[PDB]
Amino acid sequence: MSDVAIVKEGWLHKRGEYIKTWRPRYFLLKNDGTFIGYKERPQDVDQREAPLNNFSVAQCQLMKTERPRPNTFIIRCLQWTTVIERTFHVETPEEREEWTTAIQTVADGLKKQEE
Ligand SMILES: O=P(O)(O)Oc1ccc(OP(=O)(O)O)c(OP(=O)(O)O)c1OP(=O)(O)O
Ligand code: NA
Repeated sequence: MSDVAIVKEGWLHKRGEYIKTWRPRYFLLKNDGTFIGYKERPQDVDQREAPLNNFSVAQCQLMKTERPRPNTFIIRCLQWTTVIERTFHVETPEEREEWTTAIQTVADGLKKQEE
């Protein structure tokens, strides 16, 4: 049960892929590697069951950049059978570190869970 527990949550900007833009999103990282985003913080169970974005951070790559926006981090991960890169930015390097440290820790936990 605590496998589906929330490890970290908060606001961040998700980068456009083919369009230059930053979309505001509220993301929750769960202990089973699920990383889900919403346009606003989910108020209830129903709002939680309808995420706009949903990635798995198992075995991901975590990169940190300052261009074009400072405090940006990139995640290279597997969406089913396709490797994808998603880009996010937060307000401070302190929060970026909280996010990349939380993500890596979860990935390491899933691996060690192959126990
Ligand atoms: O695969 P995801 O990261 O879950 O979703 C994407 C992916 C690509 C999008 O196209 P783009 O507008 O960013 O070029 C894209 O933008 P779009 O579908 O909303 O036009 C995505 O949806 P979202 O960022 O608005 O939630
Ligand atoms: Na689009």
